[PDB]
Amino acid sequence: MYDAIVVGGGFSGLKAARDLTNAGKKVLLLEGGERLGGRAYSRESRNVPGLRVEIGGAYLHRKHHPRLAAELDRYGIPTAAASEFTSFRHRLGPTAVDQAFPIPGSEAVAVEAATYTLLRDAHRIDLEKGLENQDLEDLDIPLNEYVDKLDLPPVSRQFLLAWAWNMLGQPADQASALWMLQLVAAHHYSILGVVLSLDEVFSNGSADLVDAMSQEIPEIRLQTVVTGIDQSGDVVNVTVKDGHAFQAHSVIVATPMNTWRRIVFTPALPERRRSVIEEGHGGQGLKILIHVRGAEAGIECVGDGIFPTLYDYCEVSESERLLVAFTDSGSFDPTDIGAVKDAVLYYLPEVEVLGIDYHDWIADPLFEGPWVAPRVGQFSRVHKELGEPAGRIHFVGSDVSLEFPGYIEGALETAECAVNAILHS
Amino acid sequence: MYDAIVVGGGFSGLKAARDLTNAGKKVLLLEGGERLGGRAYSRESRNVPGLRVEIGGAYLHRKHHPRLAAELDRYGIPTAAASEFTSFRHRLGPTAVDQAFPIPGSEAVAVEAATYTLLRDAHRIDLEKGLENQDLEDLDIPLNEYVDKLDLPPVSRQFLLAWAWNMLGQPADQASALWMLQLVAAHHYSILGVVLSLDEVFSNGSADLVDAMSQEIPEIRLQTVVTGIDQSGDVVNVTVKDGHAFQAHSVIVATPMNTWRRIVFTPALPERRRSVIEEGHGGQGLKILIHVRGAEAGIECVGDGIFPTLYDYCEVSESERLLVAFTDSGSFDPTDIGAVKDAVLYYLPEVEVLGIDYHDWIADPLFEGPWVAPRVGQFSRVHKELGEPAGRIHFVGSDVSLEFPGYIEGALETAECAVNAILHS
Ligand SMILES: Cc1cc2nc3c(=O)[nH]c(=O)nc-3n(C[C@H](O)[C@H](O)[C@H](O)COP(=O)(O)OP(=O)(O)OC[C@H]3O[C@@H](n4cnc5c(N)ncnc54)[C@H](O)[C@@H]3O)c2cc1C
Ligand SMILES: Cc1cc2nc3c(=O)[nH]c(=O)nc-3n(C[C@H](O)[C@H](O)[C@H](O)COP(=O)(O)OP(=O)(O)OC[C@H]3O[C@@H](n4cnc5c(N)ncnc54)[C@H](O)[C@@H]3O)c2cc1C
Ligand SMILES: NCCc1c[nH]c2ccc(O)cc12
Ligand SMILES: NCCc1c[nH]c2ccc(O)cc12
Repeated sequence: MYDAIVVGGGFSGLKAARDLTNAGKKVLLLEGGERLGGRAYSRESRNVPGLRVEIGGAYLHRKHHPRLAAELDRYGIPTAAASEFTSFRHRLGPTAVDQAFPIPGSEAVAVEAATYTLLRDAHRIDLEKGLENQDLEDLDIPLNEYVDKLDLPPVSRQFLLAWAWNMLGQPADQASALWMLQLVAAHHYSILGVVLSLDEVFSNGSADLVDAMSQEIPEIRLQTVVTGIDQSGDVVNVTVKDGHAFQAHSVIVATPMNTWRRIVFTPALPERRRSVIEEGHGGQGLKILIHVRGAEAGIECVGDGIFPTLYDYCEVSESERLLVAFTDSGSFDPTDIGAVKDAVLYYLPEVEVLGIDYHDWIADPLFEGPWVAPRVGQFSRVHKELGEPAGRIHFVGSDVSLEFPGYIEGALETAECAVNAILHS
Repeated sequence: MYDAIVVGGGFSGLKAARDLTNAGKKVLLLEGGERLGGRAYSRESRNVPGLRVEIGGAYLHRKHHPRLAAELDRYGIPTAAASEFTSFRHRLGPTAVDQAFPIPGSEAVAVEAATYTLLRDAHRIDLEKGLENQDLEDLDIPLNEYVDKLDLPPVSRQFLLAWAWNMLGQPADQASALWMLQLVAAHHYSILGVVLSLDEVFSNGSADLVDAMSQEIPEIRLQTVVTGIDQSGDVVNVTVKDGHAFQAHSVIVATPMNTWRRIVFTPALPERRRSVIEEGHGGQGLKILIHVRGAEAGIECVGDGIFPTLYDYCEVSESERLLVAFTDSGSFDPTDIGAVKDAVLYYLPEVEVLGIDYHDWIADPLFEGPWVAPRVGQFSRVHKELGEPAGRIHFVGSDVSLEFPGYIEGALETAECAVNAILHS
């Protein structure tokens, strides 16, 4: 038996396991898949043999992500500027200006006013309290109705919605306005900063950091899928798909929220949590890497397309590139390459699609989801509690960060908190 | 004796006199100068024989100034676009961009945040209540300290201050932050709109409208300076510099605030008002028309100069133009043409100054002031009351508008209110 079993070897699980280990605890990390890193996933391109791509989370920003910054600095891991945008090919109507901030002067007054409203509303959110504990139900409504009430003129309206679609991985009619304001709050109460935090990448991929952290963890078992967590007795018993149980004083669940429903907890989790857990969050972020010919470097496209955003990812050769598109998986089928072509050509009619690459996060039984975004109505009923212990079982991860959900920083933040709690208990 | 004597033949006095007349009242208008219009003053250029210039207030904006819009529409008076700016020659440092909105992307986050703060603060102001009745003393502090607390980076900082200097006619250390927020409030809670309201001019000058209104006023006496207003008896007695008194049931003071102290009121005005009246407001707006050679059309310059703003006014010929500069009269001497040259050449080193033209509003005994701006501490002690009746004596004018002070619209607004009050009393 161990002092702690950690379930899940994403960044959250890795940090917790590492830190408990370094604190002198006896730790086992159980990871259900064949790799470490979780929703941080670097691997070879499907389209471009020999080329390493990030298929999940990729971007960071040092001033918004100090814990992550500290990890990079600790292991001497190199970062690079995200691809600079020098060419703008928006679809935001005839009045839009082709630069990164495409709002024209005729919309300036409207944007001023919306800026006040958005930030006023965001400033209602105290990041420590939880979205259910703050009288915020009035904001937990579909994003499209919230945005309809701002009544923005066409460019700023569509610009806002496009980025929101990108960032939440939901169409406007399914996103919650409250969660959008939560992201704004998380970025130091900045709308702009939500997008500006696409600031740096890992020079050699996220696996750099995954590997650095894992090297400090002495006991890891891959291909070990947890099916049961039973704290009915004096010591927690952790059951496993094809294997003998493991035992520990504490257990940290560092798996994705939408997988929790596939574990049998004994006794059952507190009843306030159960229906959100059963239903899962609503995130449907879909990130497509698109192999192209005929695109020049440095393109950014934002607009009203089925791809709200389409922009430069990497140079493949002198004629060839990867672009990245964001949409959602409920609205778009990535295996329909004709559809992909239509979506690309909308913005970029000179561009030939050679190929697409993506990971089906939703179909992956170890995830059942990309990054977190709540269904409408969900987080103003229960949010904070999802990330709180039940007895000796801790819940961590990006999905449950109050401070930085949906980002790697939130994985690190939640782990830090569980670690500290254990070292006192 | 009359139903009403109106003292002052600016736009306020003219409206009141006209409207009372049309309501069937017996009205006398007493104007101390040789002309009607007051701080709206079109006349021939001192520099350019044959050329008509506005030496006082010139600009309007129809959506912020509905009463003025109604006057123009009533008399069929034509307006034109203010001179469009197509060339930008700012002095806001090396990071500024040469367009009308010169803030660079690196300052965007800071501007976002300041935008929230400025508008939050402005939104404390209810325009009907008066600046003394709203618990706003904390904002009534020098503008430079208010702006120091926003802690803006260099371009947006200096851009804000320059326009504030323009608009208030005070240097930052003497302007009140509260009054700046009042202007923001007056423009539908818009910072931007303060500047955007420089939207149209009178095609043929303000005298167009002055003349139209005066034609509807049957009794006017020019060169008639009021020295005394005595409501001790049943009927008000109005004494006059070199002349027989006049009598009326009501009297409307439509002279500038800073002239009130040169009238003997009997009985004395309510004592809360008296010290502000004695001291006068702090406005020192200085508008200089500058005759130039070597300037191309469409120039706008904003910066850190002794002239915060310098921009295109009118074409004089193919080589010659008028520019307009704003500063204040405490900081700059307009009769020092060498100084003028230095101020111009700062922004525009290719430009030869031929001549300057201005009116000394401060030295003019019928004004003792350009447009209103309070001294620090003044309007959060007494503001609303300055524009309220004392007995049968009414006080009107731009200077005392709660809704649009410092503008022609406020003259019209205050008059409307006095008229209505009289027609009921
Ligand atoms: C398309 C996409 C793009 C993204 N882009 C960014 C970005 O740009 N910047 C950013 O900061 N973040 C990004 N993210 C968000 C970020 O990657 C994740 O929020 C984060 O990595 C989650 O880490 P975690 O430790 O909470 O969980 P995960 O990384 O999901 O780790 C959970 C682990 O649990 C394992 N597991 C699941 N079930 C079991 C079981 N029963 N037993 C044992 N193990 C199990 C999984 O295999 C996995 O390794 C992105 C995510 C996606 C999906
Ligand atoms: C340089 C400058 C630029 C401006 N630019 C703009 C602008 O762009 N847009 C805008 O809307 N506004 C502008 N204004 C503000 C606007 O012009 C004034 O606020 C407005 O015209 C005031 O009108 P009023 O009727 O309140 O007073 P005034 O126009 O000042 O009229 C007062 C009248 O009282 C008379 N008078 C004084 N003492 C006596 C006495 N004892 N007896 C008899 N008569 C007396 C004066 O001769 C005068 O005719 C500007 C003002 C200045 C000074
Ligand atoms: N690598 C993908 C980065 C990314 C783009 N848009 C996003 C929105 C949310 C998020 O967590 C991450 C992202
Ligand atoms: N004609 C001058 C217009 C003008 C320029 N700046 C100003 C500031 C305040 C004001 O009332 C008027 C103005």
